[PDB]
Amino acid sequence: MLPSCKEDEYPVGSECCPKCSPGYRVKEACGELTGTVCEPCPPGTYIAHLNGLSKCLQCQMCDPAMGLRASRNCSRTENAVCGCSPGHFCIVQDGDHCAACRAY
Repeated sequence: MLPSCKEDEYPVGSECCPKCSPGYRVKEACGELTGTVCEPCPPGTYIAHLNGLSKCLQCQMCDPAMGLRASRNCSRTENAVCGCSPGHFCIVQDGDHCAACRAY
């Protein structure tokens, strides 16, 4: 009942178009003759939700110089999770994750 698109849709001026699935970003907006054209997030990026954006979100880096290993790798639909490399322990915890590890 509102001047607003459904949750599974996004606005392109006065139109509502269908969203890309997780893992995908908008290459071309929907029109009369075309559906929303979506491409796979570029390597390094993810989106976890339906979206109507043309860029993907930046994937977490787990820098081995900080004593980090990718605990979950980064996929097109999920962010990387970092843990300590084996034989390293956590030296700084930022909320629910470790930002650096030391050898021991």
